[PDB]
Amino acid sequence: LAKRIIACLDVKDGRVVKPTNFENLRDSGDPVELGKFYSEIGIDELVFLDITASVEKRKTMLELVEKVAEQIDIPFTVGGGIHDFETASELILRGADKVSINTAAVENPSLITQIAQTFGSQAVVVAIDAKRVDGEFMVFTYSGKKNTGILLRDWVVEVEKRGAGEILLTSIDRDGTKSGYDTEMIRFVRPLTTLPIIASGGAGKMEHFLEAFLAGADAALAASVFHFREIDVRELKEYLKKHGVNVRLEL
Repeated sequence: LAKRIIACLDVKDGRVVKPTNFENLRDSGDPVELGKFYSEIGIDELVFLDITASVEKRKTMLELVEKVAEQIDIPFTVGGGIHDFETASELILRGADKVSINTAAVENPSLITQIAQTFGSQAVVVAIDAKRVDGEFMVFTYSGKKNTGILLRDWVVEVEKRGAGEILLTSIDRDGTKSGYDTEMIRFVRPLTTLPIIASGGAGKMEHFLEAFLAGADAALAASVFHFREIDVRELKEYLKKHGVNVRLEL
């Protein structure tokens, strides 16, 4: 499939938490205005990752989903502390195209199947945060803090068996840096699954996206490099097309 460029919007209390250099926007912290902007400059999909306190998280994420869905016409995923079927179902019914589950999927893998059978596998993204531990890629839950003891090579296979539609694969080893995506990890996972793999963590330069796609990623996710205009979406897509990557150009 043609590769996708995905913008990640970290949100809390209904607002974007990261700064941007988009001076043409009224309120860069409004996730709806910023998501609509990204959808108009060539981003293929959005991911919203919420870190609101649990007491207000449910209503905050539902309010976000409905306001985003009514203004944007590209697919979006919502995630961050989705712990059960009822929560995932409510977010999809409110307008989210896809939900991302991570900790809850590890602790109850059948949850993947329950959501996929109700709403289709396309509605289910399993986010996998992985790190090298003692010579093996290991799966971490709770925002990258808990070593589950589950090997990445086993979990990727299980996630597909359970009905996930996509894997959002973050390298804890590269996340927050601009050194490059973890192409070793992406290549390692690639033959273990037929599912789309979204590369996440490490983006710094246009060549990094090319390398991630040559490693087998189906999509590449980034945040601050887009927000700060360290990478321009149109320039990136033109660069990828010139180097032989099949990208979506319906800007």
